[PDB]
Amino acid sequence: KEKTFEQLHKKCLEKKVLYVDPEFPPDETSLFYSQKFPIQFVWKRPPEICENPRFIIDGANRTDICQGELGDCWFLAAIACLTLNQHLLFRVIPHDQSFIENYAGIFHFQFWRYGEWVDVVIDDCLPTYNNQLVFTKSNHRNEFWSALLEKAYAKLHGSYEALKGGNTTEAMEDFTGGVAEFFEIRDAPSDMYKIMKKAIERGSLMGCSIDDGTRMACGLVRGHAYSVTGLDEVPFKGEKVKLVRLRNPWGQVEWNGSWSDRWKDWSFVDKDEKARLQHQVTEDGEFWMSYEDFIYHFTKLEICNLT
Ligand SMILES: [Ca+2]
Ligand SMILES: [Ca+2]
Repeated sequence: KEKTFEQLHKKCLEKKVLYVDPEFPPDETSLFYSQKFPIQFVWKRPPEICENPRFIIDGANRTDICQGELGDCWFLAAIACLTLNQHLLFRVIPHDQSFIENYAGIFHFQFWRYGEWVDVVIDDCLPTYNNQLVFTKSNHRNEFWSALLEKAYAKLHGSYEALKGGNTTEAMEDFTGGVAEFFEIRDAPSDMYKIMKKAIERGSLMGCSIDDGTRMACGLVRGHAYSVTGLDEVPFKGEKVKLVRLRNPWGQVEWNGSWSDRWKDWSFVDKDEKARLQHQVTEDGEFWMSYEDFIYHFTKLEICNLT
């Protein structure tokens, strides 16, 4: 108890044993405090789940974040935003971690808490059912960085259940130590597109949501956070059209209106722009929409400005 990551790992390696966390053990206490999850979960380490597990494959990026049967929409919308700033990402995720080298069933991450970087140590046991992850997972079957990161943040809040509610800005600050700002869309001035654009390039993280006071006909989900991942202008039919790119951390459901993946007027654009906008018909959870529709549908915009 109360020992550093550094030592603890070395200890486990020399005793040739896999770490088990005393303070956040693989049982029902770490899962919930009040309400029980109905299906009985099995705890399993990633080597027990698949043949060749890996920490990170071909970069830690936003496609590695897919929500499970947990309602931590806010947290993921922030991790996804964070992968848009790689150098910032490596402060949170120590990069020298592996399943093929010096593996001792122990991993660790860093969060910004009360004005300082703090380290979190965890065992690699993860909740599963039918030998597959129940909570956040990567879209690549062998990636476990995101599943582990979630677990660490769950420990920080005492349980997985404790994540069920929250605001994205809380996670953004926990990853950056920056200062959060909110805009209510109507009270946002006319130059908001420009404000968003300045924020993105500065490397600041941006989330948004549609107030709760597919889910909607139009492909959007209410009271569920989205990551803002791009802003651009395209010349279309002789006029320049302002666009906004968003990502649903569900990675499964997107906007079906104008500028969506399967929109037919994509035909009136040149390869360059399309290539530049990385346009792809992929049910990845990411999509473009017009600035006008964005402002029309969304009600809250949050920015965490870097410190
Ligand atoms: Ca990846
Ligand atoms: Ca897509």
